[PDB]
Amino acid sequence: YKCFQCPFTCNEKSHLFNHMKYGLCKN
Ligand SMILES: [Zn+2]
Repeated sequence: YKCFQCPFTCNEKSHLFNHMKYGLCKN
């Protein structure tokens, strides 16, 4: 997916959520 919080992308949203919820990059 796509993440503006920090240059990050993944195979699917489920990972974006995890990436957003993991606190790796908060906005
Ligand atoms: Zn991000």
